[PDB]
Amino acid sequence: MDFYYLPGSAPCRSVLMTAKALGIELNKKLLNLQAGEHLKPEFLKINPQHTIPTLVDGDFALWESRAIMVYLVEKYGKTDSLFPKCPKKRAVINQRLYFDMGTLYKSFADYYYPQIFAKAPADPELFKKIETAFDFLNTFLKGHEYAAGDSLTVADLALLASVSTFEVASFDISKYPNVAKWYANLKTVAPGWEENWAGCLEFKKYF
Amino acid sequence: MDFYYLPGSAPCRSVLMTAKALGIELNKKLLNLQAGEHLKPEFLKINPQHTIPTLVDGDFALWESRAIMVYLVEKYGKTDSLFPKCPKKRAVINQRLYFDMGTLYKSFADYYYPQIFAKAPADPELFKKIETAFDFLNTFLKGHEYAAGDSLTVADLALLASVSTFEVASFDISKYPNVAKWYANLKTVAPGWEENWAGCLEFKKYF
Ligand SMILES: N[C@@H](CCC(=O)N[C@@H](CS)C(=O)NCC(=O)O)C(=O)O
Ligand SMILES: N[C@@H](CCC(=O)N[C@@H](CS)C(=O)NCC(=O)O)C(=O)O
Repeated sequence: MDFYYLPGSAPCRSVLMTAKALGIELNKKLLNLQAGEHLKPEFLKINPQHTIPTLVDGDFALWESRAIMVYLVEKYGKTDSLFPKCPKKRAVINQRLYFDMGTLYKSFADYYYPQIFAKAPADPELFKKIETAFDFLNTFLKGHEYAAGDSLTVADLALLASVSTFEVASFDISKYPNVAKWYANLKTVAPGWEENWAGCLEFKKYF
Repeated sequence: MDFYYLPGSAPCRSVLMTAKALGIELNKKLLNLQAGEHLKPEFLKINPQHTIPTLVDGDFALWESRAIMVYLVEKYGKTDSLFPKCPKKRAVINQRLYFDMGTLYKSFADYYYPQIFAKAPADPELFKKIETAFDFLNTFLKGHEYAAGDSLTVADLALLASVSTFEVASFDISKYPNVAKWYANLKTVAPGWEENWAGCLEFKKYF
C-alpha cells in the first residue's frame, strides 16, 4: 500500500503508528508539498483534495488520516481490539477522533501554524483554545487508562500523534495530570512510538 | 433516547435526518445556549464538552454529530445501507464525514459566524475557502448520484445538513452543477428533509 506523507506531519504519524500496531509495512512515499508535488495532475488523480496523508491500496485511494486508520483496522486487523465492533465502544472512539481533528489538533494549527509558517505574532486568545482542549482531554481521561476506554485504540493513536506534537512545541502537558499520565503510558505501550517521536523531532525544526 | 439540540443547528439536523431514515423518534430537548444552559453542572455531567447535538441513550451519553449518526445506524439499523460494512465503502463515507466537518462546514462557520453572531465585516479571503470546499464536493460527486457512492448514506445526510445551511445563507450553489444536481435529488429522497428545511428557515433568521 502506498502512503504519501511527510514524517513531521501529525496526521501522517497517527496512520504510521496504526500500521505498526497492525504489523503492516506501508510503502512510504515522501510528497514534497513545498515543491507543489501534491498539486500536479498525477497526485490530483489520486486525491483531488491534495492532502497528506493519502493511502493507495491497490486501486483504492483514501485520505483523511482518521478514515485511513479505521480502514486499516477494519480491513486488516486480526481482531477488532484497535476499533471494537460494539457500537457504544466504537462511538466513544469516533467522538474522540472528531475531537482530535476539530478541537485538539485544530487548536494546535490555529495557534502555532501562523507563527511557524506565516511569521505572524502569536495570538494569546488562540492559546486559550489549546488550554480548553487539554482540559477536555484531561476530563475524558478521568477513570480510564486510555482515551476512549480501557484498552489501546485508534483514538489513542490519533490523540498521541497530536499530543506529541504539542510536546515538541513546548506546551506544558504537566498542567493536565491525567493527560500527562496517559501520554507517559502510551510512550511505553503504543506500537511505533519511536518512529512517531523521530517525526516529532523533525517537525520541531519548524520552531 | 434524549436529544439535546436546536432546530437551526446543522450538526443537529444531520442527526435528525438519520433518525428519520432509521424510523427512530428522538425525545427532542431544546437547550438554551444563549442562557448558558449547556454550561450548567447538570449538562456538564452528560457532556463535559458542552456541545449540541448530544444524544443520551439510556445511560450512554454521546456527542459529535457524525459519531451520533454512525452510532444510530450501527446500533439500530435493520441493515447497513446508510453505513455499509464493506471497509472501502465505509472508508469513503468516513473521509466525507471528516470533509464535512473540517473543510465544508468549517468554511461556513469561519465566514458567516463572525457576521451573524459577532457583527464583524465579512472577510472575502474566507469566502474563497467556501468556494474551494464546494469545488472539492463538486469533484467528489463526479460519476455518482450520492456523495460516497451509489446509495444514500450518512455522508449524504451530513453534507445535506451543511449544504442546506449554505442555501439559506444565500450561497450560490448553482455555480457547482454536480452539487446542485445532488442537492435537488436529496430534497426528494432524503428522509426527514421537511424537518431539516424547517430548521434551515429557523437558522436563516440569524441572517
Ligand atoms: N484532516 C486531514 C488534514 C490533512 C492536512 O491538512 N494535511 C496537510 C499537511 S501539511 C496538507 O496536506 N496540506 C496540503 C493542502 O491542503 O494542499 C487529515 O486528518 O488527514
Ligand atoms: N463538531 C461538532 C460541533 C458541535 C458544535 O460546535 N455545536 C455548537 C452549536 S451552537 C455548540 O454546542 N456550541 C457550544 C459550546 O461549544 O459551548 C459536531 O459535529 O457535533
